[PDB]
Amino acid sequence: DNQFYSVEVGDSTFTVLKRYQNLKPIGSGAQGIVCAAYDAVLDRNVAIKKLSRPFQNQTHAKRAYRELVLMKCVNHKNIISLLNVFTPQKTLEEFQDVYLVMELMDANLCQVIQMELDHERMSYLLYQMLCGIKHLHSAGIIHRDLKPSNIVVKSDCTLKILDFGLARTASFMMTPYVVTRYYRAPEVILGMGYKENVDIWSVGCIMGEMVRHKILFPGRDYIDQWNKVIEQLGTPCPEFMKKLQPTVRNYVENRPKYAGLTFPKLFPDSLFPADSEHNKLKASQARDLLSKMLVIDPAKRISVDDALQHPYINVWYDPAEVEAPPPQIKQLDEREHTIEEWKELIYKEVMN
Ligand SMILES: CCCCCCn1c(=S)[nH]c2c1c(=O)[nH]c(=O)n2C
Repeated sequence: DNQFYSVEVGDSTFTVLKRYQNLKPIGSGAQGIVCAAYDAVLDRNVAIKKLSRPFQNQTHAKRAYRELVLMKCVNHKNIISLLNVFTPQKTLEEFQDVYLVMELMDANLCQVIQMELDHERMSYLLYQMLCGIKHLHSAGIIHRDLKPSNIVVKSDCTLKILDFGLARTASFMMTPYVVTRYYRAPEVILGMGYKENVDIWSVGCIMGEMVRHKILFPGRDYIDQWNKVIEQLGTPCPEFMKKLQPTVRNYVENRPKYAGLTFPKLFPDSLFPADSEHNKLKASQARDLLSKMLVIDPAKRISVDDALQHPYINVWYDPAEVEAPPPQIKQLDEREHTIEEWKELIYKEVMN
């Protein structure tokens, strides 16, 4: 009668509490493998993520720890919530793996992106991304890495963000897995200091992908990515370069120039539901919002608050969803530690 049992998924051994049944692999993420399971105590399905030796390096260890603390203390319909945490190992020395148990949704945004959504749905998804982001922002968490693979949806269009983004500071990782850059803001690509609206860029990139069914700026590296950006939106006016460091500013002011394209050209009428008057008016509103989110210079880019006040989005506005009490966060939450120290930190958190 041990409280745990073991089953194979690919080359993984999941060792989980006996309550969780019928493990099925649904994903091979970044820090871990993810499984769907039935939880016999709660009487519902759930997602279970195995973190392997998350203390292996500092990037894994910071993400895991940040994940743990933030997920324990954020409670919001639009950020995935933690049902349960555990390790099968019994002491600090045998300690190896962390399992997070979370509510199970039906799909991620990547699958949604390959379908044609009506405006009521697309706008609802977007409204919900903005709510979740606003909530993070109100606890001083700026995400910096929204991407459709860390967003998930249910069949009834409810949506939740999976992760809490980048760690403020940051670095190297021995991996076969390459990290996705396509939704990262100009200020992050050019390392120039960011604010809250850094997450609006990512949103606009996702909305733009939703409409076009094609990653907007699919670069192999940050160089390529910046080219794909200026090709379309055009070279940022002088005022924005003035804000860059002369070292990178040099590089930027030295690319081929682009007048760059107009929003009707970037996102043509054909891409939108536009047969009834409702839909023509919505399309117009959709394109208006994109043109304010996909703005290179964050001084000119729309904010989360304004984008929630936007016509396309405003319809769903609920002050319960939008002005929810901020999470209370641990303080040094951009800290440096040896691997032995990270193991301690994480273990203590898994055990409370
Ligand atoms: C048979 C249902 C497939 C739904 C997959 C959605 N999904 C993905 S993908 N990853 C996660 C989820 C999820 O719902 N909850 C989570 O905690 N994570 C990590």
